[PDB]
Amino acid sequence: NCIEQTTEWSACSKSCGMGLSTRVTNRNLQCEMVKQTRLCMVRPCE
Amino acid sequence: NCIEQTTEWSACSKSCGMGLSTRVTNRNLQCEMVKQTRLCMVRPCE
Ligand SMILES: [Cl-]
Ligand SMILES: [Cl-]
Ligand SMILES: [Cl-]
Ligand SMILES: [Cl-]
Ligand SMILES: [Cl-]
Ligand SMILES: [Cl-]
Ligand code: NA
Ligand code: NA
Ligand code: NA
Repeated sequence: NCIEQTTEWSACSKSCGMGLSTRVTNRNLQCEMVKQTRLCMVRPCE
Repeated sequence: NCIEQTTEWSACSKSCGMGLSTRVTNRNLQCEMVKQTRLCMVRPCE
């Protein structure tokens, strides 16, 4: 069967500049785990 | 010297189910080309 699984969006992968925030989810018709990523920036690098 | 460049979102990497669509952009403080990715679904699979 299918049991829903979605993680929280991660902290930004980099402490300065552009990094990624990542989660995983099976919220799709095949109920398979996939990754999602979004750009993030905590602060600019000096 | 920075010339803005953002490509078109690509066709979905898979013909059914969850695939990925990608583009590249330098819209960031370093003016560096970075990839962006998004889940896509053309149609459900069998
Ligand atoms: Cl569930
Ligand atoms: Cl979250
Ligand atoms: Cl993004
Ligand atoms: Cl586009
Ligand atoms: Cl996505
Ligand atoms: Cl599907
Ligand atoms: Na749940
Ligand atoms: Na959850
Ligand atoms: Na992404």
